Amino acid sequence: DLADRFAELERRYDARLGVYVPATGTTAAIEYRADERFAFCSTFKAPLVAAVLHQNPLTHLDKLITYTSDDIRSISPVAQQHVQTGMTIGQLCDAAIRYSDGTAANLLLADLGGPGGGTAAFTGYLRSLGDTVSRLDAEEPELNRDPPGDERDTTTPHAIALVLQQLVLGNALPPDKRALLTDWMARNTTGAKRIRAGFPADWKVIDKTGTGDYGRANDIAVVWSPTGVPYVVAVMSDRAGGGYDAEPREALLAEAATCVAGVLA
Amino acid sequence: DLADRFAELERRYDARLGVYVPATGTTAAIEYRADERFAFCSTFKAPLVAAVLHQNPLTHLDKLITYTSDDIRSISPVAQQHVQTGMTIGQLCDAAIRYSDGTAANLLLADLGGPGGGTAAFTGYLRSLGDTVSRLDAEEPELNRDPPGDERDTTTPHAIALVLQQLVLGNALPPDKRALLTDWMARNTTGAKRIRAGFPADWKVIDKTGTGDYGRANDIAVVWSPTGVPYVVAVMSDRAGGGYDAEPREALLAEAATCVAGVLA
Amino acid sequence: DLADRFAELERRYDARLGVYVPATGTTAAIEYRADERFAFCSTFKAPLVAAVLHQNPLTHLDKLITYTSDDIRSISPVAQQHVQTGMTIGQLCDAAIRYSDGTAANLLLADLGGPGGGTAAFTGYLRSLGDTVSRLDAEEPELNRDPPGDERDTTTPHAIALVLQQLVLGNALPPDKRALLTDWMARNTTGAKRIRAGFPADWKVIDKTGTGDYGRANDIAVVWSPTGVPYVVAVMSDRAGGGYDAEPREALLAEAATCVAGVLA
Amino acid sequence: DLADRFAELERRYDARLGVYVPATGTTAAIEYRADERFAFCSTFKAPLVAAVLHQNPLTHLDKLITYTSDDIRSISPVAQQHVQTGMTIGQLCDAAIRYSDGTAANLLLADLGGPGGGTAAFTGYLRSLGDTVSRLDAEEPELNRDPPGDERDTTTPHAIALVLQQLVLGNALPPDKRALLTDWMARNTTGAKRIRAGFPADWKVIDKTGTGDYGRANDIAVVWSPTGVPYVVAVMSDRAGGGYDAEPREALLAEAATCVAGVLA
Repeated sequence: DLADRFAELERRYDARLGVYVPATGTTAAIEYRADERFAFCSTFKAPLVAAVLHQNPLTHLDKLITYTSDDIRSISPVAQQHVQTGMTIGQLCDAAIRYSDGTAANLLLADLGGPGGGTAAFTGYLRSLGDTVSRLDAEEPELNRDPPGDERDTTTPHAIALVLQQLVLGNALPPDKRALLTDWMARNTTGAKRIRAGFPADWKVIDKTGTGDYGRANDIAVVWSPTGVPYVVAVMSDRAGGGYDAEPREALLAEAATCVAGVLA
Repeated sequence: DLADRFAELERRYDARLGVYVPATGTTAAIEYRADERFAFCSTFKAPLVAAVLHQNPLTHLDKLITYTSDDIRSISPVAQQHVQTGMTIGQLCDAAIRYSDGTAANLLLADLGGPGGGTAAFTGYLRSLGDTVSRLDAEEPELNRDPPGDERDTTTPHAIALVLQQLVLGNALPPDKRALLTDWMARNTTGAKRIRAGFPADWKVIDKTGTGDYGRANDIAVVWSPTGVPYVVAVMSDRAGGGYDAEPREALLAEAATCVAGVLA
Repeated sequence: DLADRFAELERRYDARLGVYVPATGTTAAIEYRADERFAFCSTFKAPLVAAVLHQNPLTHLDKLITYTSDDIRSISPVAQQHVQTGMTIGQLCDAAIRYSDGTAANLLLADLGGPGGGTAAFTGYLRSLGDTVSRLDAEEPELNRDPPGDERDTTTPHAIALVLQQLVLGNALPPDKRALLTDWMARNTTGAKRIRAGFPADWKVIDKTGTGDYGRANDIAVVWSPTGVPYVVAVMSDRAGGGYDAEPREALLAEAATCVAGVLA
Repeated sequence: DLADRFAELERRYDARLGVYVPATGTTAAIEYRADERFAFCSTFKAPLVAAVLHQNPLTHLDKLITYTSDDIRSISPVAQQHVQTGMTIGQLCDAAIRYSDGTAANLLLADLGGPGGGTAAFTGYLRSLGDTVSRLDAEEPELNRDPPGDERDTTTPHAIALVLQQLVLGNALPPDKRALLTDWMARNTTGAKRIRAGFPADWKVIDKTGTGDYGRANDIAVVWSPTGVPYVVAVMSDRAGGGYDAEPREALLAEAATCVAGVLA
């Protein structure tokens, strides 16, 4: 049916594809490799910001954080410019969502505290939303390069989608903090050629991307139909076997997102 | 199986929907009420320009055509402003396609000459392209308001798609004239809410719309995937049971375009 | 000096130019040939609708009017399509504003009643707004063809701008009927190459055009700056030297509007 | 007299405005703070692409360039997505112009080679085009945040306009390379709210923006009137007194551009 096409896309792009769209009152749940583990990559930065939002008051966003050149370890377009100034938690939230800033992610993890620099605290926060599957075990950038089959730093489309649904559409955050998360995801700058490129333009798309080694490309998104009905779309992919250096295939995520749009129309 | 969703859309918009997409080297043809007659409405203006282009050398586009206020019998956004100046044949071609100018269509028909002010010449031109089904019997605006069931001024999605395929993708025109038709269709200003609105923005869409009474709304198009594969999409609809005054539902054609887009991806 | 450029534009297009923009709380009044008479042409159809609106309850808009083929005298893109069914007064209002339908204008004049088919009733209505200068003496299409120098069927930019100002921005109509006037002008289809083409796209433009012999091209408009400040812009022009058959020059009005936009910015 | 409005805009936006429009055969040169220094910001990325095109044959564009995560030290919407793949010289030129990619600019500077990572080679190239004032001293992102008064990384409206005039309209590049620069600037995606917003839509606008700290917002452009005459428009601004964190005001540049268009009309 529809699962036969995702296979075609798996063959045509030489990737393992995972897609999950939660069921609504009007549509059935789309599942393809939904409960298989894919690496989080940078998509955890969306549940990372809401966690800082969850246990901290709004004033905590004005707290300034100072850091050194040694702390810059992953792709960090914003953090590199403020080593002299330092950045506040709210600025780190912006940078981690809207630019996938690796260093802001590592700093926000440290703000959650705990063992492993915040990995235990973050995974613990996922648990509070019913997610018993995903886990975060490393920081940036090691969390992008775990070998295929390794369960560390992984989620599944099924799990990441239900988490994202409670954060954007559900009640996991009060509306005060919820509009900050959504607005950062809405003005994302890293995801133009993924889920957003597969949906018609009169559909509104907020997303958080993830990219890593072994051809890992992810995109988690909330979409709104032109009449205003919201859907959650989890799209993950890798190309293990093509090797650690496999090039990620963004076109696969865009093609699969047009596939989803055909079902929801 | 795509027919299950189209019929659901017929029920939701209170309309009869017709869709045909020709088969390509790799994908099968999409059909839904493909061989049922729908009223041409303004979609005939696309093969009409091709007919004028076919019968005349390119310098014929400079011939100046004058008309009077009595010639303005229908919505004519460009022809209404040049009654003192007149318009050249190429200017009538521009207006008949990019603004669906009614008077420009009537003049171009008269340029084909023959019985019925050019309707016979235009219908014959369809015959020369293998179209054994379509027929144009009146001019603007009478062709938009034939009662439901009347075969006059009707085509079928199957027939209009094959005609459009030879004009844009085939060789029914030489390359110089073919690029003129394509560019006029590419810069159409009337189809933003139909097939163009159902396809992702990285798909190129050239189209010609048609609208008339009894809630008649059509859109014929050639689309190009982001990888450059061309497909022809003929979408037609009326709501004849709703009466002469029934409103066309443009969103029906955009949604049908999104269902088709999911299959072609 | 803005008066030097208008004179420049006069030589470059071989035309007489008239511009009036009422003074606001923040800007000075723009004047160029403001108190010289130009032919109404179709610009009277905007205050004509307000006259029908003023004397009649909203239910008067539902009155059906029947007419014959002898009643169609001028460019009438809409009236030609409803000779069998007829059009309601409200449809004649829509048709007169958005398509400059000459025949609908003649019927709306007859709706105002009085001697000369409503011309006496119509100028009388202008007088009720302080306009002691303008006058309408004929119906369509003769009102377009008066010799240069004749005072019949003439207004001035100063007079038509202040009238239009009371109708769109002032209190000449109650808000309910006033929103009907403003909406019809806002979706006008005949003015894309006049004032609308000379203002940036983030400026909102509602207008009513006029065209006639002796190269007569007009546009009266209300514009809104990107911050929401409204201005009234009256632009009229003819080329009485080029003769009766002189071609109207729309680019002159578009260029003249860019000079105005430069001063209001 | 155009200097009075430019003044009122400086006061209205708490900003210093710089405007230069080179003189053509019929119109005089518009100057406002024409010879004062404003920070380049990203506007130098347009002559930088022209420098790379000038010193290399067209095949040099296919050379693949690799970079590390440590090379991303500024907003790089395209370079961030190809750290594993690498990018060709032509892809960096595309990214440096159409998305203002900071990393693509730094690599393109490195392609120019020489002392200072190419900054001295870039300044030397401007010198060869007659530019006696401009200077580029740092790369991204330090060049955006020089303190007010520091002459480093500055040009002038007068100087940047004449450089741009030679690159697009003059003969500094052969037609094959010149059409490459022109097409990149024509499809820029960062300048919709600056010079492009102040000009009517029937004016063709190609531009390259620049933004930085101290409220620095620039836009350099070539515009084409509807009849096809080209003008070069240099608009630069900062708000240095408001501090390092001062917000740039894009509307100042659109408003200044509408004043310029009123004069060029």
